[PDB]
Amino acid sequence: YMSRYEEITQQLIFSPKTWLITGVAGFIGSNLLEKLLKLNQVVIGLDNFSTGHQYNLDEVKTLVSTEQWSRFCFIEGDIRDLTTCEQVMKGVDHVLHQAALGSVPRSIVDPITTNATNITGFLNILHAAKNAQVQSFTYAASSSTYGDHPALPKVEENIGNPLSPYAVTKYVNEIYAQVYARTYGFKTIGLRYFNVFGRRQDPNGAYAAVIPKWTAAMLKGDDVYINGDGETSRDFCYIDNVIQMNILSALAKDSAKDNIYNVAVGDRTTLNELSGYIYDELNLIHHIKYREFRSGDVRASQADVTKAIDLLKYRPNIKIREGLRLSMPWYVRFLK
Amino acid sequence: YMSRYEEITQQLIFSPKTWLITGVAGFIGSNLLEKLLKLNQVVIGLDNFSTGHQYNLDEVKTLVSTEQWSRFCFIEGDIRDLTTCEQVMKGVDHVLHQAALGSVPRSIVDPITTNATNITGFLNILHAAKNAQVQSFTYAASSSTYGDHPALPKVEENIGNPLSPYAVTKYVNEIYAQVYARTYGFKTIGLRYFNVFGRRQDPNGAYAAVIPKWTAAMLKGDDVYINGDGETSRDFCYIDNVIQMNILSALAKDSAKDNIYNVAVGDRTTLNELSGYIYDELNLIHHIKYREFRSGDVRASQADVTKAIDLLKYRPNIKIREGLRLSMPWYVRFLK
Ligand SMILES: NC(=O)c1ccc[n+]([C@@H]2O[C@H](COP(=O)([O-])OP(=O)(O)OC[C@H]3O[C@@H](n4cnc5c(N)ncnc54)[C@H](O)[C@@H]3O)[C@@H](O)[C@H]2O)c1
Ligand SMILES: NC(=O)c1ccc[n+]([C@@H]2O[C@H](COP(=O)([O-])OP(=O)(O)OC[C@H]3O[C@@H](n4cnc5c(N)ncnc54)[C@H](O)[C@@H]3O)[C@@H](O)[C@H]2O)c1
Ligand SMILES: CC(=O)N[C@H]1[C@@H](OP(=O)(O)OP(=O)(O)OC[C@H]2O[C@@H](n3ccc(=O)[nH]c3=O)[C@H](O)[C@@H]2O)O[C@H](CO)[C@H](O)[C@@H]1O
Ligand SMILES: CC(=O)N[C@H]1[C@@H](OP(=O)(O)OP(=O)(O)OC[C@H]2O[C@@H](n3ccc(=O)[nH]c3=O)[C@H](O)[C@@H]2O)O[C@H](CO)[C@H](O)[C@@H]1O
Repeated sequence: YMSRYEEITQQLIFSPKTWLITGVAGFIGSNLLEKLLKLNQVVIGLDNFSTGHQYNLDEVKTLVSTEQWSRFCFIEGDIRDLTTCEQVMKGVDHVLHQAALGSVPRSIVDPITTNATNITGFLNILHAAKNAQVQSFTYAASSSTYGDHPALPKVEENIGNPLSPYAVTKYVNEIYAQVYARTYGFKTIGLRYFNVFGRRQDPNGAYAAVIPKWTAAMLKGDDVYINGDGETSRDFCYIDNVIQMNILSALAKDSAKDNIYNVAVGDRTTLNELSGYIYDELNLIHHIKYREFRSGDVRASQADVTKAIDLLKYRPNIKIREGLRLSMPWYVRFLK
Repeated sequence: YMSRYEEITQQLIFSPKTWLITGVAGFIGSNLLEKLLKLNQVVIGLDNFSTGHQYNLDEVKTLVSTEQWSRFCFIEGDIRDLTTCEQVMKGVDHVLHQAALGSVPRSIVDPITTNATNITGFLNILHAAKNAQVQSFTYAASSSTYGDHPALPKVEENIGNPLSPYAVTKYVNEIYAQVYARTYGFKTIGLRYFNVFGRRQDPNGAYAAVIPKWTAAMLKGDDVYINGDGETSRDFCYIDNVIQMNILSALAKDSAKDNIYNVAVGDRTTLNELSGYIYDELNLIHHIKYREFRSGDVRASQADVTKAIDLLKYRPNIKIREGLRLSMPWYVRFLK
């Protein structure tokens, strides 16, 4: 069990608060929405359906009662517009800021669009929240922020030079957050996600992350490409661990705020092994090419999550094999 | 003698190039305009007359030949618009990016707009230049990036935490720049100015810099305010030194690109001493109160300019007293 997490969720049910989820129509945002409505929370969602999907909201609506669903207010809109951000902040207690453009390659082909959404939009949401004086502000940061820094495992204090325009944006979020605390006293929590996966992670289009991409390729019978030697490694973190950290963060005591936390499992998996993992799990459910390293790619990534453990009482409970067993049926269904 | 600068300038005159100056109606941009046209360069100018002035363009036109002036194309427009940045990039060899909203206090009261001009506009200009395959790209960075770092003097590798949104913006300009060399092989020079002063630094405005502010204050018999105990200390940099460094950076040897340079004189003057220096200097042309420290003001600032002296053959020629001597009659002219 996850017990400070199980305490808090109980508390939420007994006295529901008002949550803003930006990027509510995406992977992590729709999983947050699914958990929060199942706890009877009031939830304001904001999304421009850029990379998200109206069908992600349709699926969540099939997972909760009509009464629970009636507590969700959705605004179609864009974090780049400050007014929009001020409007959705009205009466919000806790901010979970997930809206961003992901993908390192997307950011290399088009750094401008990546900047607008991840810096302008990020600062817009942050400033509006500062001004509405919400109770908490938790935002999606990134393991890419570790950069060319070689030390292993990854510890919050120790970062490198960013390796791509995407990594620049997610780092700038931490800097803006820390200057906002210093200048205004508005104390936030940044969450350095490491390679999140699970249900509703988009398998389509050029920018799919490796798990839904390879899972889909193997189901279709498409080539599976490993960019590089395949010893590149990641801390693959199943969605429920991320859902836990967001909620622990929103209800954190003040002293644990103005802090950055690695969100992961402490494990290390190469693309070669992963490929074995995806194939094996899929196969119990029933039904490869090497090429160049990808540009601006981080080489080795393994979180040290002692800090989240000690300070937020995080329990990292689902590891990659189990996470994948939980994920694959959603994929098989979704794709056929 | 500024021997390398001399030789670089003889190169330009025999083989004129096309330059873009953003921020060209402003203090530093109009001073770069003056020199470059004096070298018979072709110059494209961009400005939105936010902090800049048409009267600065009017003065430059009195200072250069008609033949020289004919090679200046002024375009009013805004670096926040990409299409505009792409347009003025056409046939550009050397990029001098000065357009931004300065002032630390302005960034604390309006972090949104500063971000747009100073992060969005900066990325817009940098991306257009990469795309147009210009020969060089030199941009205005800031000594405010040293932040809370205690060590004196300031050397480029050692910075601390930014104290203002403004410092965040200039620091992000450096990170984007280094990510462009890494990702696109597009090599930039970032210049961290330390408190530049000279002809055409604006004395009017709630955000006027200390030297034009105090000069105007003293001439009107108005109150001179010290924000602090007066022991706040700076490396005050007369404008010609900055002009020398932009020109040396634009024709830098390749190995000296993808680098950040302090741009000062290496001296240290407290606010208490400056007030006496201005007064004495003014007093030869014949005509204090303490309040609170200013929020997120850097305490103490002295540049180590060894890396410029070494890598670029920068030769700073004008220190504070002489630079005040040269500037004082400009201000008497302006305000009369
Ligand atoms: N998936 C991961 O491994 C991972 C890793 C590190 C960081 N992150 C970060 O997690 C956050 C969410 O990622 P995700 O995996 O859920 O991606 P996603 O693309 O599935 O979700 C992003 C959501 O934000 C929305 N969005 C984008 N720009 C917007 C804008 N300008 N206005 C309003 N909505 C906008 C998209 O429509 C989408 O619904 C992002 O901040 C991302 O950088 C994810
Ligand atoms: N004053 C200093 O000592 C110092 C120190 C470090 C960095 N800098 C930087 O030096 C550069 C120039 O500063 P300055 O002292 O010349 O200030 P300034 O305000 O006199 O000049 C800046 C110019 O940029 C123009 N501008 C601003 N935003 C624009 C936009 N969106 N579109 C088009 N034009 C725009 C303004 O109209 C102005 O003419 C800036 O990057 C500033 O941040 C200055
Ligand atoms: C360690 C790190 O920086 N992680 C960040 C980075 O994820 P990654 O860029 O690491 O996410 P990803 O799933 O896109 O790639 C993982 C790895 O698998 C490789 N690959 C991918 C597809 C393929 O067909 N074949 C293949 O080999 C890819 O080159 C990379 O080495 O960006 C994400 C947002 O987008 C998150 O911010 C992550 O925190
Ligand atoms: C050390 C530092 O970070 N310098 C940067 C900072 O300059 P500064 O903000 O230091 O420039 P400034 O002239 O505005 O301020 C100079 C100093 O004088 C003080 N003061 C100012 C006005 C007054 O009426 N009385 C008074 O005492 C002020 O509080 C500060 O301590 O920002 C600039 C852009 O805006 C440049 O980036 C400089 O590189």
